[PDB]
Amino acid sequence: LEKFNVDLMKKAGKELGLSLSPNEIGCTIADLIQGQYPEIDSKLQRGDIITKFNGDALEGLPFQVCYALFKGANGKVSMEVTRPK
Amino acid sequence: LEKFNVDLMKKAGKELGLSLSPNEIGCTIADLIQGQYPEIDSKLQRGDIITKFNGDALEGLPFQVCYALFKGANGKVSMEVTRPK
Amino acid sequence: LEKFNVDLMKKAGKELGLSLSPNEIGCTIADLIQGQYPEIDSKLQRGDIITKFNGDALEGLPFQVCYALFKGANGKVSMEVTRPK
Amino acid sequence: LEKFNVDLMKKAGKELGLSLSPNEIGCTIADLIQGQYPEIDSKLQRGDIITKFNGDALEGLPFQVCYALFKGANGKVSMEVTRPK
Repeated sequence: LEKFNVDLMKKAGKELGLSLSPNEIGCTIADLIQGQYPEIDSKLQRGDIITKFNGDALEGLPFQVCYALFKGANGKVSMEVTRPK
Repeated sequence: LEKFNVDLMKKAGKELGLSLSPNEIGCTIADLIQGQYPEIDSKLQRGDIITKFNGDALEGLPFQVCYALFKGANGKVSMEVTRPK
Repeated sequence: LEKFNVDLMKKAGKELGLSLSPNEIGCTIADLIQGQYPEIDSKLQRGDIITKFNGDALEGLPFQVCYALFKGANGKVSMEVTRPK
Repeated sequence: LEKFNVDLMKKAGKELGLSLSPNEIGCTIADLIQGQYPEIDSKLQRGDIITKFNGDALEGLPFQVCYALFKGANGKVSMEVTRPK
């Protein structure tokens, strides 16, 4: 159960390229567009679960949060992630 | 200030047509499409703040929840609203 | 000097695919990703200038607005556009 | 409530590291990266509201301006800030 962090500087013109879906403990990465950020391409994989983003714990929040997690994202982007089996 | 509730039944393929933005106590209705739902044309206006959606209080949630508040919402939509003066 | 409107229902999972840059009277479409929305693919072209979005006139605003015009976009998306020569 | 100003000189390739969200009177600093700029480490905290940036008052501007407020900002960055209690 590897738990790690993903930290990057978001650029206004580059979307993170991540598609999420609700999960019991956060937001699962259901899909990922390769080539957006090196920090993502070097660490993240489908199935990994984002448990917190910029200080907010994502477990237990309305499921809609996952579908808009990165909307309005700017500057600092800090994620705590967990990878299932 | 006025506080009221809005309840409507979503029809498949008929979006609510509301565009929201973050507010201290919820999600402000920044823009709207006239003619989508009678319940909306009858009780909602730009500037109104949705404070609770389908049982979930919106104050305190990450601001981005306002960007996909209606995703996955089928059946009866229940909103609690506050209207400034 | 054709002036027209672009109206669509944004889907949480589909970005508009538009890249803007500052313009004297609004935000110019410097780049466009084909295949996102039919309303865009059937009307918009590079060089067209967005002069207003969801009730806000874009002329005279800080240039940064154009670089974040669609961040947080949800539900109703209504644009007024002008096409140069 | 406290009101103060923050002035710093951006260095090429060194992002400010601030992440903002919409606020009634400006752009709230939702998160931040410690160690980017001494001026930031010395006077800014989460919850502070940037009310004016490089001469532009932020209250009244489309809420999305908070999502790319620092793009194109090179040289001296000047901010007016309000801090709740």
